[PDB]
Amino acid sequence: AWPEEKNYHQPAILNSSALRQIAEGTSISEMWQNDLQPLLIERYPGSPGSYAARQHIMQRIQRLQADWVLEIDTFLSQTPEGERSFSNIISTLNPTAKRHLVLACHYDSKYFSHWNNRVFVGATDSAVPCAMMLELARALDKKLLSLKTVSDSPDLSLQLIFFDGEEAFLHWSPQDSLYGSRHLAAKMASTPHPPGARGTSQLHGMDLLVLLDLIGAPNPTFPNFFPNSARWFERLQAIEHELHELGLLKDHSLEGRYFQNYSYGGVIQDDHIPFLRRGVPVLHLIPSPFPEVWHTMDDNEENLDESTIDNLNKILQVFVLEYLHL
Ligand SMILES: COc1ccc(NC(=S)NCCCn2ccnc2)cc1OC
Ligand SMILES: [Cl-]
Ligand SMILES: [Zn+2]
Repeated sequence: AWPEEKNYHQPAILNSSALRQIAEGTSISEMWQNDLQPLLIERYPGSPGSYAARQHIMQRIQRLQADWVLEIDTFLSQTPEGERSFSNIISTLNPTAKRHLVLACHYDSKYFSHWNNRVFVGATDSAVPCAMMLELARALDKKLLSLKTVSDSPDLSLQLIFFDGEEAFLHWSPQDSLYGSRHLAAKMASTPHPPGARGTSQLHGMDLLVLLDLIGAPNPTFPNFFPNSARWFERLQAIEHELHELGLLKDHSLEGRYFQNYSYGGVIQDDHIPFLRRGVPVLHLIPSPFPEVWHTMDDNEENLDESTIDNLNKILQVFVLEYLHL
């Protein structure tokens, strides 16, 4: 019955003083300089930047005190440009814990031939989501380090996934997109979890996949996409509302709130799809509408909004602590 524990799992909700501490514990300027700026480079698969992006994400995780276990899931696949190597980065606390909350984004940038003297760096898409995950790891390090301590009083921890090869090379289709995610979901589906078990796979182990994409533009609006994760999306609305009311958000009004009551009339393709189709519950933190700059050379650092990202960092960090009971 352990694979059903996720259906009954409740948050341990932070009080006001805890919320203030979380809000004070994250640094948007430190993220900007140390986590975000190095990723703002061309990083399509096999490019020098793909290698540098990968190294940057690993080193940043390595310096932290929490007991993160890193693994590079490297594979080859045919593409419209010929065979390419892809590498998902998986960073895991407590890898033998039966359950994990999983946060994810893609670290590859879409390939574009250079227009004027300009290159596409996918600032919202998804360098900012990567940086937010790294800042989350750093900001919560002391709290996460406590998961190293084994206790009677759930068998639940945290995993981060930075997918390679989310983007189409040429034209989005089932076969030219989601190379990293289709590979990893397939592997996890085939892999026993916990080790030695019968029946259960690493996908049963995924409580919830929180997939960040297209984050960093001002005034984003996120639909509540899926009934099976609606209660968790509702927690994000309430965290946002509470942080607002306590004066812990910046340049944020109730009218301009991010997390919306409405859903979306269509299906958005992204890295969650190969997990969702195999039954994993997904919280897809991608906005509708997409950033105005989407898939334009304008998806760049100048067009990011610092306050928005700092606000969303606070809300995500609170969510994660509440989910993990920390
Ligand atoms: C410009 O607005 C949109 C364009 C297309 C879609 N539909 C789909 S299926 N998009 C999949 C995007 C995959 N991806 C994510 C990041 N980089 C690429 C929805 C849009 O606004 C709701
Ligand atoms: Cl739209
Ligand atoms: Zn994209």
